[PDB]
Amino acid sequence: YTRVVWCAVGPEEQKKCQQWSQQSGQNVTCATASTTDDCIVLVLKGEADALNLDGGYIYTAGKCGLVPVLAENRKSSKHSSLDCVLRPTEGYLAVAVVKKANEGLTWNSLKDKKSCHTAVDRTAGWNIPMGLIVNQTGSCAFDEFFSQSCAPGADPKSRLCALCAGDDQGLDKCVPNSKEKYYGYTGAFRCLAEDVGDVAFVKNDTVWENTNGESTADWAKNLKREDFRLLCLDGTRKPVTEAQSCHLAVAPNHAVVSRSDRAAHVEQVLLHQQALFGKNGKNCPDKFCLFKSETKNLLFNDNTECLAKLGGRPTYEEYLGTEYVTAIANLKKCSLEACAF
Ligand SMILES: *[C@@H]1O[C@H](CO)[C@@H](O[C@@H]2O[C@H](CO)[C@@H](O[C@H]3O[C@H](CO)[C@@H](O[C@@H]4O[C@H](CO)[C@@H](O[C@H]5O[C@H](CO)[C@@H](O[C@@H]6O[C@H](CO)[C@@H](O)[C@H](O)[C@@H]6O)[C@H](O)[C@@H]5O)[C@H](O)[C@@H]4O)[C@H](O)[C@@H]3O)[C@H](O)[C@H]2NC(C)=O)[C@H](O)[C@H]1NC(C)=O
Ligand SMILES: *[C@@H]1O[C@H](CO)[C@@H](O[C@@H]2O[C@H](CO)[C@@H](O[C@@H]3O[C@H](CO[C@@H]4O[C@H](CO)[C@@H](O)[C@H](O)[C@@H]4O)[C@@H](O[C@H]4O[C@H](CO)[C@@H](O)[C@H](O)[C@@H]4O)[C@H](O)[C@@H]3O)[C@H](O)[C@H]2NC(C)=O)[C@H](O)[C@H]1NC(C)=O
Ligand SMILES: *[C@@H]1O[C@H](CO)[C@@H](O[C@@H]2O[C@H](CO)[C@@H](O)[C@H](O)[C@H]2NC(C)=O)[C@H](O)[C@H]1NC(C)=O
Ligand SMILES: C[C@@H]1O[C@@H](O)[C@H](O)[C@H](O)[C@H]1O
Ligand SMILES: [Fe+3]
Ligand SMILES: [Zn+2]
Ligand SMILES: [Zn+2]
Repeated sequence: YTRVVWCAVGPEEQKKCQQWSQQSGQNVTCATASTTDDCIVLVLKGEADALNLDGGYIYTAGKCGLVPVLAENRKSSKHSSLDCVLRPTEGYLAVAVVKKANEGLTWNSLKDKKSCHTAVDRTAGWNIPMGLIVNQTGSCAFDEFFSQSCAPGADPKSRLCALCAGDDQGLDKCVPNSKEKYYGYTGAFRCLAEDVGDVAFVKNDTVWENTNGESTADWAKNLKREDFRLLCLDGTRKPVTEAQSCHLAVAPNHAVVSRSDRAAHVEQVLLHQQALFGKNGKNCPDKFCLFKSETKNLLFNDNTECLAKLGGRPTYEEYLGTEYVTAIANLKKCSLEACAF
């Protein structure tokens, strides 16, 4: 009744979820699926209650009647007066990132280069950059723009998966879960850093979190911010310090979603879980921390300070905003109102 079933995507989220479940005295239990879409289907059936979604997936889920419940909020320099839970969310910066050493690569010379995407259907990794590229090219053949990519969730035999690596054993090439080596923000940035691709479509925060000693992960140990450049829409290249003047869009924060009839109960439970396991929680450093997973963004983004109440009790369309929503609608007309399942 007052027990919430979390949906985990893939085996590593399942493991973190199992630890959370144990620590919460089974106030939270876990269902697992191989993809985010499969998790949304579990929620629709009533077999799971909730999961934290990227903006692009909130759009999929919303068309099926799921609703935003609480949003990730990270640290801000403005609005510092208000408590984290009550503070408005700011949104993250979607950016395109290249190596400094790859000279003369600009936004206007991306055609036939190698790209690294978080996953198909995601905001910074897919919807924003491909929407821009479709508009600019006047063509829906975005699968022929780049010579080779890693875009988890695309056909494994296509060029959109050519650069994906799969797991330790080479299995699960291009699956949109953290088994794929180049999945997610961190995976797409790794694909760039290892020089598999020429450009990575990620958010501003990923670059900072994985450079200048901020990670310690073996591939990121020695990465320096100065070795990277952002691509701006005016054809220039800028240091990573200038993302406020050199980004592709501001994205709505990742948010917990649930079935409408469950929303109120999911919200109550999660507010109490973060008091126990969130940033300054009673049990975090000691027993368990909800918002940590060694740079791997499992369940929630590691930079999350708290989950925030929404206010204006927004629908999915209001939460995402009219800007972003019409961008996805236009791109989706390349690949009609209804749930996708
Ligand atoms: C791209 O992504 C990166 C990564 O996410 C991001 O950089 C991070 O941004 C955070 C800032 O928003 C960084 O700050 C945090 O970490 C520092 C560690 O050094 C901590 O140190 C202090 O924290 C205190 C308390 O919060 C700060 O004091 C606050 O209060 C004062 C009141 O006087 C205010 O200062 C003012 O700030 C304004 C606006 O910036 C400035 O113009 C004024 O001149 C004035 O000085 C302000 O409210 C302060 O926050 C104190 O100043 C220190 O910050 C904190 O805990 C802090 O929260 C975080 O470290 C960054 N991460 C990393 C890894 O580098 C980028 O911002 C992002 N870029 C874009 C464009 O979004
Ligand atoms: C790829 O290209 C496509 C096609 O161009 C883009 O889709 C278009 O995006 C436009 C920008 O979002 C969009 O423009 C319209 O803008 C109006 C006005 O926006 C207003 O903002 C005001 C803030 O000052 C605010 O006061 C207003 O309330 C309002 O929000 C929006 O309203 C119009 O629509 C009404 C339709 O009946 C009309 O009555 C009214 O007078 C306005 O004209 C409107 O919703 C819309 O956002 C445009 O509609 C989109 N075009 C098409 C054909 O769909 C994508 O964004 C591009 N992709 C990317 C990633 O950039
Ligand atoms: C699991 O959830 C329960 C229910 O919310 C928590 O126990 C409740 O504690 C509150 C006050 O803190 C009481 O008002 C309720 O009576 C309790 N519920 C019942 C029926 O036991 C409990 O703290 C949670 N446990 C953990 C570790 O998260
Ligand atoms: C936290 C939440 O975030 C967005 O939905 C809006 O900016 C809104 O104003 C705020 O309440
Ligand atoms: Fe995202
Ligand atoms: Zn902007
Ligand atoms: Zn409303």
